[PDB]
Amino acid sequence: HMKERPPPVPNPDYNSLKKGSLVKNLHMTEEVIVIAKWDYTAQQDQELDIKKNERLWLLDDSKTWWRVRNAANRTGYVPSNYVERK
Repeated sequence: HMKERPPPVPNPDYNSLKKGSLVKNLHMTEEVIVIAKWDYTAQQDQELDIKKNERLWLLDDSKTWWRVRNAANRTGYVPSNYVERK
């Protein structure tokens, strides 16, 4: 009938149009950390692959999607629905 799994991404709004923007050039002061409730797979190039119980450095969490950084100094996007700070 139907497998047992959570709903899809919370309507992602990081890209849709053909023309890109890219305006990264601002300072940020904060020391927060989030925790991925489960593991996810990088659906796009802007998104990041998170693991279960995986923690990262919270960068900017304003919209449905939050941005964090791993120990690899890498930064990506992830659905706040699959993540939960502690």
